[PDB]
Amino acid sequence: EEASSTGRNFNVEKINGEWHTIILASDKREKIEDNGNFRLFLEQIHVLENSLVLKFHTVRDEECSELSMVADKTEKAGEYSVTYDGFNTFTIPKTDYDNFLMAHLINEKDGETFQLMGLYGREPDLSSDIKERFAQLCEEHGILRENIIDLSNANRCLQ
Repeated sequence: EEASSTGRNFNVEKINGEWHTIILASDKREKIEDNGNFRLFLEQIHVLENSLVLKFHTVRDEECSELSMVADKTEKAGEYSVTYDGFNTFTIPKTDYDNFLMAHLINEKDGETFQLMGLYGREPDLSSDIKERFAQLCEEHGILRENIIDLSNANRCLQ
């Protein structure tokens, strides 16, 4: 089963649990490159009534640091907002709950705006068919293919 958070059949409770960052993409590549504030490895999603708790790890020189975020429902359906390196709003254009989840985020940091697309998997990797579907979605949002970073084999953190 597939659905979008903005759609009518979304079941947010179903995205609860462990996840992994598979691919990140942004129209501002630096944001997702080494040490970029958005090169975040998602590990867990806790579903609350009007919010989402996102648990990540950031990587700086083969060393992880746990980072938490609280995403609150905005006034738009299936949309969440969180303050982090600016003002962020995101939706989940597509997920099948038990395998992949695609998130689309828009960040505003007084002045400039940038888009981020994220592909997450219940397992540390996803099929090529899914990664391609994600790639096509990135393109529809104006994100160049060369700005899509596959972090599947990013065996980060193990100094």
